[PDB]
Amino acid sequence: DKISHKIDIPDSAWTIGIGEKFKNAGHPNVKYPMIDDSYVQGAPLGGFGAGTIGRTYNGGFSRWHLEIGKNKYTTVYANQFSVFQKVEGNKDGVAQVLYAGEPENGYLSSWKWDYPKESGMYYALYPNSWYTYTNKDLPVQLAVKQFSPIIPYNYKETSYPVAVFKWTAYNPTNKNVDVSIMFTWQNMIGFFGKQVNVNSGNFNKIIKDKSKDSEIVAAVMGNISNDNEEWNGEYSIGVKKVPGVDISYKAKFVTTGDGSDLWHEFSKNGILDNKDDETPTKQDGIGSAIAVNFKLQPGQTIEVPFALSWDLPIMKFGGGDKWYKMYTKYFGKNGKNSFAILKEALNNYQKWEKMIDDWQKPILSNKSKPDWYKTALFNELYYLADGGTAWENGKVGEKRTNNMFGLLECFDYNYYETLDVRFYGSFPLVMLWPDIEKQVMRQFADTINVQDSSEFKVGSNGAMAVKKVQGMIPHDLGSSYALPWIKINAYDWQNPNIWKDLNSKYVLLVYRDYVLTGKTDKEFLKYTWKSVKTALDKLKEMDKDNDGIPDNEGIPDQTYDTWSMKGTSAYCGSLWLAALKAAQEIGKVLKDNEAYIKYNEWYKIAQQNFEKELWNGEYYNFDTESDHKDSIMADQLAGQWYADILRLGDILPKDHVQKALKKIYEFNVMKFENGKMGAVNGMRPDGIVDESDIQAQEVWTGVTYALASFMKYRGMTEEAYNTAYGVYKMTYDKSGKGYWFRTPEAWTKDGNYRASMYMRPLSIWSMEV
Ligand SMILES: OC[C@H]1NC[C@H](O)[C@@H](O)[C@@H]1O
Ligand SMILES: [Ca+2]
Repeated sequence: DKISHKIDIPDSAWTIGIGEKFKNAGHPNVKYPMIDDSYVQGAPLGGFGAGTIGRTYNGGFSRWHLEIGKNKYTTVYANQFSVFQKVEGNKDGVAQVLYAGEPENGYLSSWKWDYPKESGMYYALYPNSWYTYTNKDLPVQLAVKQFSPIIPYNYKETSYPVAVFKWTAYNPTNKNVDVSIMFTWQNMIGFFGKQVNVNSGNFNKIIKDKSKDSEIVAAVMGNISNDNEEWNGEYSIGVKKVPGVDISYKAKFVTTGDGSDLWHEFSKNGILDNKDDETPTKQDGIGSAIAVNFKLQPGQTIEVPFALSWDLPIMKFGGGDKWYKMYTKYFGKNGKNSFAILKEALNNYQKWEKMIDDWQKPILSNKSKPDWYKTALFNELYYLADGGTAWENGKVGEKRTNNMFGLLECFDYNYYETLDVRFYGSFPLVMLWPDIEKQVMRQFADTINVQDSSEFKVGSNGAMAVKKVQGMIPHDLGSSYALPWIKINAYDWQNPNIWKDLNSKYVLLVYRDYVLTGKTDKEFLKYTWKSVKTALDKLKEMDKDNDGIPDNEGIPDQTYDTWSMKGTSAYCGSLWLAALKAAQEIGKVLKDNEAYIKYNEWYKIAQQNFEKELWNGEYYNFDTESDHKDSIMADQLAGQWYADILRLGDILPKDHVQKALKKIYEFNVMKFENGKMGAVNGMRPDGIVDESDIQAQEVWTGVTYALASFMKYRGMTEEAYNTAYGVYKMTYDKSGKGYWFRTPEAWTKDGNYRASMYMRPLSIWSMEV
């Protein structure tokens, strides 16, 4: 490996061998079918709301999130990089697809598949990833850096449906070597969204953009139809000429044949026929190819950029609504702009790389932080792009000031912006894209007084309940299978209109977003104030026994939606205390004296009773009335965690908080599989896991990172990082369960999981407040 030093991969990149088998992989631990796409994953490509494409560590374009809100794992075999090399003085060269696998059927049988093991590495530090190719039969070593311009405080390039592939090639040998790199791509119009005739009308064209000191050559893969539908648009691949390289192309090869129409050309001398052909297809799948060819002398290096774009301007949800995607603001809505997007990337990728370096540098250059922590911090962000992210620029056939946004809870539980989860998972948005975060919160503010008296069947017990009650914050802003932003509360396992955490979490999120954006946005506080007061006043009505605290009803009436709470719980009770303190402060800022006094009075009463009811001398009891009310809950002081972040001071005595956190570390972490797997949710005082519900026996990745944050800002530094390390280990390490780029909600002690690709572990960014 002499290519590593010609490129700059950070030491904190996650790494794996190309073609590496992983033996320890976890699987779902639930009864009903659950997504399990295997451990063959990678960092995704694509901006926010663009649809993303997961290219795996084996090189395949395999995890397709282009249909917004859906996860489709299938390798499109035509989509590849391939290499040809010939040593000067030899009769024949060698050609190889850079994919550690082969097709399942006979399509593309002529291509050279099965890139060998032990011949290259994959590296990832989101939004960047890299492949190195160090193969004994390829004298010239290659590497590629691939990325999309995901940039904090940037709402433009961050939205783009584009990826850059910056290749580096180096000849360490003493002979001249002829080298070609070829990008192939299937015309994927009709891959989703088209009910019949899926390839019909697909056609490919070549664009040659020649200016001074510039040549880009690109294939545009589209359809003859000008229909404005979800399935229609264009894909483009292309390359920018650099000194010392020639470009060749093939506009049309058949993907549903043996591939030899293309491969016979490439495998001979690495040079394609330059045959244009715009003839549309009927049944056959078609693709395009763009190649570069160059000669490397001994010791010579060359860099060449390729790119990929996709202009699919319309997203459609299962309820019928069609929206334009955010990037259309910048490139247009007609679905004929893939070349413009590609050209922007090819002409500006060097600036984008520097912008990414500029935002990663503060963390990467802090040598007090271990590299494993940096691996997790950056790579967990894959979810902001990969979480079915929807970001609208208008409803089809209708202009407003804002662009509504939503991130899925996950794909198995297909709900946008689940609020009890975003309480944990929204940290990267407030920290790094605060204009999105505030937009999401204003969306919630607007729903507070919505009433929908239609009824749904509650899944957990079969009872009928009202869909949306006035004054109760919704669980979610809909499902991609139905109508995101329009039909809220798609969740039906429990009735969220009686949850005891949603209204308080809402208030806490509002105040968080003011505090973490500099305490300057009074306008955001003004927009949300009525909803905040309404939320607290409605939750106060759920105090059945006049202790000043909402009562859990002996059912799962909060985020732990199979774990029953009864009476005053540490979790919902501490959230309530913190939300009251936050509202007091907002009242002061907005000069609403009567709100300040009222919430101050509720706070003093609730605080005294919480302490009396739950403090046991060592920690806060789980609750006041449950069968295992003395269980040690990992999240028992969630309200105090948030109060620390919001700078609201002590809601509970410092001594008791410290005692409680030390107990959690000593028990829920250290007596759970040696502290190597995170904090288990519930532990009995005798040091064995609480078995009253599956959720008590689970480690929640997002809860655990949040607890690590809580510990860190309370000065328990070793405990904080040791607690977080188990999550990192299980997710990324060789000794883990193979969850890289699909961090789940939960695992049990056997390491098996529930709900891969989950929003909650984005809470790791609360460790960087
Ligand atoms: O895993 C628990 C999780 N299930 C799915 C629900 O949408 C969410 O509110 C809850 O926290
Ligand atoms: Ca009460």
